[PDB]
Amino acid sequence: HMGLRGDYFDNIDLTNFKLTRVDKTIDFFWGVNSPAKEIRNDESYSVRWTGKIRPLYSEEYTFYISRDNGVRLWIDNKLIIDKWDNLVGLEMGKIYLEAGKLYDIKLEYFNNTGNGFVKLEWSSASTVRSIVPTECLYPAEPKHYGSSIPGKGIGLFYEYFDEDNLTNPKEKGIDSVIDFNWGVGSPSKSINQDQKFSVRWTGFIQVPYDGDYVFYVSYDDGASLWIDRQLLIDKWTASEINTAKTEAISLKAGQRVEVMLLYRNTGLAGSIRLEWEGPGIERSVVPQSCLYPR
Ligand SMILES: [Ca+2]
Ligand SMILES: [Ca+2]
Ligand SMILES: [Ca+2]
Ligand SMILES: [Ca+2]
Repeated sequence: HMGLRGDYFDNIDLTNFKLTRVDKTIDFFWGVNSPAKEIRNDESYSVRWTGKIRPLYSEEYTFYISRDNGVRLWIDNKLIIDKWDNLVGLEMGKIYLEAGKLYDIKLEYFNNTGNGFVKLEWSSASTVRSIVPTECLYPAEPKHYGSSIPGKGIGLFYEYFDEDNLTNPKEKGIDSVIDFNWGVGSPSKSINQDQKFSVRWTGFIQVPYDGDYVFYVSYDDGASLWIDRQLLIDKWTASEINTAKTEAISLKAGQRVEVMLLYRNTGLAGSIRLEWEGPGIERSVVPQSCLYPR
């Protein structure tokens, strides 16, 4: 097989996996739209490509990247282009390689609003500058993503607001999990891209195992968490990047815990994650399987 394995993530930071596929070459121009139907069309996404690269010659290779936005490129486990930033780069790194030998390649990429593109070229004394071609790329095996916790959940209900104070609603729906890092983007193109917006998630968490749980909310820059109509985390005006947690709560398998999670961005970047720890559950995003909208 030819190409590299692309793992596509719904956030700017290589979190919240939505799709793996084999891409024949790294040569993408996405405009302001998503790379794939599985990735929310909100202008905040990221990709990791992994596999092997086979040069034809025993020569110093130059790798060229065109990027919007950030890229990191490792060849033979050496980071040769380290450009994980919000600029637009039209980037080089050099490395000596041996003819016919297979080398590791890893390329990480993000889009943080606006246009998204990434193109990988190479040259050497005997290699005319070109897109790195498919016949020189071999895809990695898929890495598994996703929780082992079973259950019939489908997500929480969401309401997206154009103001930072839970007003001017623009969209509603279901979010599979609460694991978001939009950078300076909004949760949907229906929400103006001004870094001042808010979200209400509602529904129920159905508990998988008898024992004690702690909920963690990591936010930029305000959040409040209601559990069974008790306000357990009151950080609405915290205007900071931080994490907060509940006390331990004894819960039973099958118990339905009513949840209301309020979130806001008031400027610059925005992110929010709902995690838990529990019996047999290391601190981790509360999974879709345990989230219900009603
Ligand atoms: Ca996104
Ligand atoms: Ca961009
Ligand atoms: Ca706004
Ligand atoms: Ca912020």
